[PDB]
Amino acid sequence: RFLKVKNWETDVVLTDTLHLKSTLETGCTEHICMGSIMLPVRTKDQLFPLAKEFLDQYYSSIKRFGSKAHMDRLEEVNKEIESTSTYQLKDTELIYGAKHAWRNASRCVGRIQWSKLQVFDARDCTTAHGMFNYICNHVKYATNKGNLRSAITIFPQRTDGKHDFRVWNSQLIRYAGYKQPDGSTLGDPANVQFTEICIQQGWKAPRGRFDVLPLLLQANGNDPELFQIPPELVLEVPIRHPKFDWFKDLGLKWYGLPAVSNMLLEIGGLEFSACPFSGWYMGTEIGVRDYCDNSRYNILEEVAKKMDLDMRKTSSLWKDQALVEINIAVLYSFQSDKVTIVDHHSATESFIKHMENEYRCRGGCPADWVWIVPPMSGSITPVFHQEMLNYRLTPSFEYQPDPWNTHVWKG
Amino acid sequence: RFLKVKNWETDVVLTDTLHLKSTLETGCTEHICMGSIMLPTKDQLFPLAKEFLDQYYSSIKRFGSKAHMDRLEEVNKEIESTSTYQLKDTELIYGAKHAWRNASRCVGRIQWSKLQVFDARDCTTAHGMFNYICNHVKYATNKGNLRSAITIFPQRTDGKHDFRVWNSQLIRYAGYKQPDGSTLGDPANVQFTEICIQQGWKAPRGRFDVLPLLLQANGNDPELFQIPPELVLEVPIRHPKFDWFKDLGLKWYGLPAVSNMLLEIGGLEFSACPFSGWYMGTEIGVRDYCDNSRYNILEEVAKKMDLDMRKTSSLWKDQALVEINIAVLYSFQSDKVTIVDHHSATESFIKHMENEYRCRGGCPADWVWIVPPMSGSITPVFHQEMLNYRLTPSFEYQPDPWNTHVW
Ligand code: HEM
Ligand code: HEM
Ligand SMILES: CNCCN(C)c1cc(F)cc(CCc2cc(C)cc(N)n2)c1
Ligand SMILES: CNCCN(C)c1cc(F)cc(CCc2cc(C)cc(N)n2)c1
Ligand SMILES: C[C@H](O)[C@H](O)[C@H]1CNc2nc(N)[nH]c(=O)c2N1
Ligand SMILES: C[C@H](O)[C@H](O)[C@H]1CNc2nc(N)[nH]c(=O)c2N1
Ligand SMILES: [Zn+2]
Repeated sequence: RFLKVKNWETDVVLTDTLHLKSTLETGCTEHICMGSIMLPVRTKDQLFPLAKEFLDQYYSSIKRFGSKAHMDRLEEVNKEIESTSTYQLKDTELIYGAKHAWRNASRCVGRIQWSKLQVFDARDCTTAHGMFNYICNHVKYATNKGNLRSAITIFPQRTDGKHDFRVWNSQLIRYAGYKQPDGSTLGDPANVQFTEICIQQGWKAPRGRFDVLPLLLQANGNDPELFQIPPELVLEVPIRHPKFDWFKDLGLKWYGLPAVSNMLLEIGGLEFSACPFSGWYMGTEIGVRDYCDNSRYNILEEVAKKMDLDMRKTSSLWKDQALVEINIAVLYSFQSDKVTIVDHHSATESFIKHMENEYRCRGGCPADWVWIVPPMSGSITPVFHQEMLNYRLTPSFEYQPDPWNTHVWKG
Repeated sequence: RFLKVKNWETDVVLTDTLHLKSTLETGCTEHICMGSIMLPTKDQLFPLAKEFLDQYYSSIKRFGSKAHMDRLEEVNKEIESTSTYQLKDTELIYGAKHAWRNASRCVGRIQWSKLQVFDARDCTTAHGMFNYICNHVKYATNKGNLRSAITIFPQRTDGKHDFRVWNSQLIRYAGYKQPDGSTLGDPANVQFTEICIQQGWKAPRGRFDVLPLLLQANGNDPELFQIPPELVLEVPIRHPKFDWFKDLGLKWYGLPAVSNMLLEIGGLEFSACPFSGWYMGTEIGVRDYCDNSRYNILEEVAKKMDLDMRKTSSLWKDQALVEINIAVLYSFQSDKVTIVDHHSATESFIKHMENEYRCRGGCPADWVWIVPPMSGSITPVFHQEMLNYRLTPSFEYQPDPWNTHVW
């Protein structure tokens, strides 16, 4: 069965056959749509189909489907599962897997870049100090003095679920938040809980508005340990505005390297619970969400006040006005310092091109509209007008519980 | 199967029980979400009637009463007999208000119960439809102090005698192709406009000509009527800061009034049920004015503002967008024509959603449509999880009549 999607701005219709390869479920039924819900130990049994299906895809992509090399590899993984109950990926398969999990990531607007991903294999890693070393090398390599490069670092896979590698940080670089006794928050409210764990674990917190958090690293199911990323490895951009000279006096900066460290990468049924990956920012992630969400830095009022907008009624659009100026400021600061960044016009347009190309070459492109459409100026971007089909392909990135919720402490 | 929704901005969690009364299907399955797709006999009729009368008599606390039973009884008699049935006024009104209450794409539902319902089931000809429509327009406009209304024409019978308003809205601007190959007026109406020309409208060929109504009674061929111009309240668009704004020559109409939808109540279908409320400013300033396939004035505005249009990354589009939208709200406000901004309207929808959770056990909502087309994440609805599902009574899409009308 074929499925059509239409662009209501251009009238282009595409046809999706790829959804036919979909495995995991959506959360939706014929009776309820769960499309705006934020979040909607494995045996030998389930594992062989999952391996087989992955290796069939791998071998197709390399035009070697059904070859002797293909059959020997199935054969080999098969024996390895039965006798050891898991199996090891070849390097080539890990690389292909990691790229595909990004390619398959339906909430990711930046997927046009999926095939240029630097894969760092850290499956020989055994300790938290070794993890720190790997993560430093990833940061320096991805940062590349501002000319950002996509990378991912892959730590050993889950075995019995009692020996998991985890990066406790949600991103490798992120600012501390501190709840004050008066109930206000200093720094980033989104990281208060994690900041507190760090403090409990022994971090001496500077207690400023922009303190880079220590890495908190768990190897092999052991208690996690703290490490401070060398500051010279943390590229930051002071935020100023091309026309408003008081803008710099707001005291804003952000880091250059967006690097998600809390997701789980699934490849042929194997689970990589620590697999930090990084790209570069779209400007609105910082300018709209990080700065202007109410539950984040929330600078809208102070910006609008300095701009002396009429703030007595919402229908002045003072919020919307301050919002644009802040986003101009973020993109200007990053460009001026030569740190890679993309605005939401350029990103979404590239994404529409990527998506059409995917339909032509691949039979589809799973996409989550709720997430792809940017958080300002929705309908003046070509994705707002694009119908999308959301389904789940593997390899994939998945959510996993926060480790402080599940970790069995040793002491 | 008892479902939670969370607001990620405020941590408020609501439990939804109402979805377990979902009738119709979503287009979604466990394998594929179709959340972003624009459009995904005697036997049938009696359950539909019963399910409807059950909620009605429940709403007035006479569930299981003699009057409830008698009524189910009577409607049963009438279906077996006449193969259809007729709503009591009281049912009709409850039905219409509930179709709006159930509209998962409508951000404006906090108003749902203050809807003035005009019963036009006695209407028989197109002139009659024109009269009813003019009264609806004048009533809802109310010299700028707008009031919600719907006017309900007779229900479908054998589908050969449908009433339909051919216009998509009661009030819209015409659309014409040039030798130029560009488009004069509103490109979204080019086709309807030529049906008007080809049915005989003398078009003035301007940028903002209010189209005529094309009314179809009892399955006959539709007829043209012009709305008395004095009933069409329009607003010249100026900016409170930019004096040149006014010379763009923009105006819009005060009355948003959708006329192409099918209203379904207890199985019965009202194929002509024009309804109206008042605009949220982004509809005109973001969609009408800035969509590429609409009036698409972003470029001209940014030019007048002398923004750097060299690089997408100056955000000149975003800048001109805010200004266009400030000007819509300002103009409507200045002329005292009811309008709501996206901040105000979404904040009110969150309040409604909470009332519905508390008093009804849920509120079907379509996030894709509820979040405004600008400044999404600065409105509280962006951070609100919504469950989308289909309750009846409902408004439904229906095929454009020119594709269906045997002339
Ligand atoms: C190259 C630059 C990239 C850009 C501009 C980009 C853009 C984005 C943005 C804006 C989001 C939504 C973020 C949010 O609002 O929370 C996102 C989601 C995501 N991206 Fe990217 N992305 C990039 C690279 C990558 C890379 C390298 C990967 C993995 C290798 C990746 C995988 C994902 C995934 C898995 C999600 C969804 C996360 C979830 O479900 O929460 N992206 N992308
Ligand atoms: C009081 C002012 C109202 C406001 C501000 C309002 C707001 C909106 C908006 C912004 C939309 C989406 C429209 C679009 O983007 O094309 C919408 C959809 C809708 N509203 Fe309203 N609404 C109002 C009154 C009404 C009334 C009176 C009814 C019916 C009695 C109604 C039923 C609907 C329906 C059925 C839809 C979605 C139709 C579709 O699937 O396209 N609304 N509402
Ligand atoms: C609940 N979701 C919030 C945290 N999270 C799990 C997350 C995951 C991503 F893959 C991506 C992001 C966004 C950060 C990011 C990550 C990358 C790799 C590129 C880019 N431009 N931005 C967040
Ligand atoms: C692409 N959209 C499909 C067009 N369409 C059928 C439509 C239906 C509505 F209920 C409402 C609207 C929007 C117009 C409107 C209608 C009403 C009644 C109030 C209001 N503020 N705005 C369109
Ligand atoms: C409730 C809702 O799904 C949630 O706010 C989503 C909406 N869309 C999003 N889109 C992006 N890219 N990132 C987000 O965090 C969210 N949050
Ligand atoms: C493809 C997508 O479903 C389509 O563009 C939708 C998006 N959200 C919308 N939201 C509203 N309120 N009105 C619309 O016309 C649309 N269009
Ligand atoms: Zn869905």
